[PDB]
Amino acid sequence: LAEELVRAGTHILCIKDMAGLLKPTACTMLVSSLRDRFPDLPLHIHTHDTSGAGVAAMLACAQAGADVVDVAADSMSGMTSQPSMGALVACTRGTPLDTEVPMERVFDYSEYWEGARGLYAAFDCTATMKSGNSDVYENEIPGGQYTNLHFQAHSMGLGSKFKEVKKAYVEANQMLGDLIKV
Amino acid sequence: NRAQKLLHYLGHVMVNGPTTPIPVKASPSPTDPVVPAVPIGPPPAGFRDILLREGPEGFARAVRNHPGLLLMDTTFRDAHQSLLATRVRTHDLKKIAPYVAHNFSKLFSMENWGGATFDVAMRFLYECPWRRLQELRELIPNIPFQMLLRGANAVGYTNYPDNVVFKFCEVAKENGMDVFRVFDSLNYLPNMLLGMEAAGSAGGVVEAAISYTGDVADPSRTKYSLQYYMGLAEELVRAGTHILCIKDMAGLLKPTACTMLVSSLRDRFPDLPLHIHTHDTSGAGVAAMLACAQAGADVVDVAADSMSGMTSQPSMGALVACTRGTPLDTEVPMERVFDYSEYWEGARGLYAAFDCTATMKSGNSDVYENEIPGGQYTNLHFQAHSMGLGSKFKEVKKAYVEANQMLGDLIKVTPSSKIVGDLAQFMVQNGLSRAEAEAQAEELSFPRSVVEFLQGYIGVPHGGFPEPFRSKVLKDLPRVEGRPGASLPPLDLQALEKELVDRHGEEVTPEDVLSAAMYPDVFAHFKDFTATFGPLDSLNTRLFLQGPKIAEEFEVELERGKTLHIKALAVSDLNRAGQRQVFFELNGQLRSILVKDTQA
Repeated sequence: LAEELVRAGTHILCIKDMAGLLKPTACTMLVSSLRDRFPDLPLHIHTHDTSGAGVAAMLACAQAGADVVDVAADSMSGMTSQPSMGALVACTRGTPLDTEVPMERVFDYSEYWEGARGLYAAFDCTATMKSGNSDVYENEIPGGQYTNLHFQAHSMGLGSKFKEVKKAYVEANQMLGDLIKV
Repeated sequence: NRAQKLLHYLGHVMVNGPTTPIPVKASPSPTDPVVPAVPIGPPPAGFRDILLREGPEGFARAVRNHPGLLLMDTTFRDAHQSLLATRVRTHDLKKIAPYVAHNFSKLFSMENWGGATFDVAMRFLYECPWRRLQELRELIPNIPFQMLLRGANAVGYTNYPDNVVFKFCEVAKENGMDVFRVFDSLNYLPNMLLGMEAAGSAGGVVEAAISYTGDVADPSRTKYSLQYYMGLAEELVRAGTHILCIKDMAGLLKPTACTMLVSSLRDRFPDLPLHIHTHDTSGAGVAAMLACAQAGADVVDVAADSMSGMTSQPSMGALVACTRGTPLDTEVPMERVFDYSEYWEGARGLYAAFDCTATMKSGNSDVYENEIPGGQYTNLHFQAHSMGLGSKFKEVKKAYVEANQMLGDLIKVTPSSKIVGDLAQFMVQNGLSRAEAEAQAEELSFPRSVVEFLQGYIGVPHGGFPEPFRSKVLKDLPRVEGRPGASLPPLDLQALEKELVDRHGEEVTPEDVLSAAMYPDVFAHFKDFTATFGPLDSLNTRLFLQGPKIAEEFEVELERGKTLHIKALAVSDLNRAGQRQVFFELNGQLRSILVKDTQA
């Protein structure tokens, strides 16, 4: 895939993850196998911290040779979204990654978004979903299609026992074969 | 007889509404969580048998020698302490205990008691933790248990004689519990010595811990640095502890800093088992946590996925899953983790009227400047939302760091945390500033706890008291120096035991004696409520908090002796200056009880 993409002439190549299925060893060896042949081609990593370990794979990918990474607001983070930006900008004190971005900016951004999030409480997932779950490596549901999928079933009711929905989704994919699901 | 008092309580709660305080008014959703089945046979064996046979030294050595990282569960204690107001009933834990027993067999231990647990068990809630441990331990003869035990003060806020703390530890061991975690608010050596010697005289595993604060990587922050921590470790090991731990109730751990700390302690102490505790409040728990346990480590602390994130411990699912292509694989069936997480997700909706989730959304940073413990942080947050609002919680935090700093750069644990919080409350609702207030500190009448700490009761900090502030505030009061555990006049147990057995009849137990010994007044309230309402804790959480609604059926099993069903019929009207009555039907006969309204 990488050779034909490079042959196409893509300026910057990116690795895409909706379900946030990135693990440290897997990503580091993958980014090695990418950067080995392409010293001048920048890399981009995007993932969702639905499983609860997005930051671990994020640091693994960054140390493996990544250059650009996706992130969300600190108070907007966790659960199913990107790993918290405060943790990323903080955890790089002496590590050669060297962000050099003040903590106060993240603090003010997080507090503003925390204050604003209360306005949309009539359809907020936090009213329904308490925390992100590791029910992803066996369900591979994309982050943006998972929130309302759970939320309609729980809010309209009778969809609280959502297991049978996750029970059927895997073999629904299996009928079509193991398919790239975006 | 016995159900009559239960009828009185239910009538009272339906006529008057909720009894225990409620921060924000909301209705818990009527969904009953389901528990996945487990085999009926005995649960697979774990660390408890190893400790029973091999002994504490061999136990610690084997934990060191295991060819893989080990796991310790703290969902039962710290998860709800941080998120909720630790208002979880033992009824909630009973329906999940067999699941963990039969599934989670490789867990190192489990944490069940904590700092702001025993006090709240009688102050706001109405439950006895002693019988909670008594029921929990017999149901799990597989995993050793762990409490949060402070050195000088047993569970309360003030120091106690040596003998009473010794009795506390020995009876806690004799109840069937195995391992004690020993620490204190500030790393005052005699406190750890008292705790460890009490644990050793009890004959159980001694586990001391060191509070961690600041960052070792920064050369600017070296007032208490790596050499200081290793010196503390040398002192503790010279005292003699089976296992050493590093605790981060504020979740300030960072990957490479704690990695090099772990290296610098493991190379010096290859045979020494390690333990680590942290909270996800920073948002970098799993990354630093794995990169830090990669080096020489023994046990790790995790929480349920449903109560992960926010300000609690790392999710066990993430740690299990990310460690597949690694020699230190977790070896955990992962659908079991999924079932555990979904159970706790269903059970978390029960306490909907009060929750950190309702207050604040997904945890946040600023703990690197607040270092507030998670439970205390959430408690202060929702209290500031309750009396004030979310906007008035903002200045409390900037006042919190001022209150901490003016008392020196001291470790903030439950005692010190409550001290700094109360002083910050003085700071805020007294409407006073920094410079003018602290320029003249003699005249200010600080609350009882501030005078207690500045008087040196709870202990003298390793850094030392602030001489000008102490001289200004104390003025002319007796000051206790040295170790006030012995310096303060010891009391006798038999005197109070006679007093209470005469005041409340023969029905007295030594655990009740200790509980009254901390705070007699809350025990008086508890004993009065038990007398008027009889036995409890056989009710549903909805039954305890909301109770039956008009015309609905439910079953309650109080004792093994009899089985009783309940149905809600109707309510009378007010007749005698606000005195309501209710008509209810029992199995085979109707019963009618008068209930006094409270608006008279």
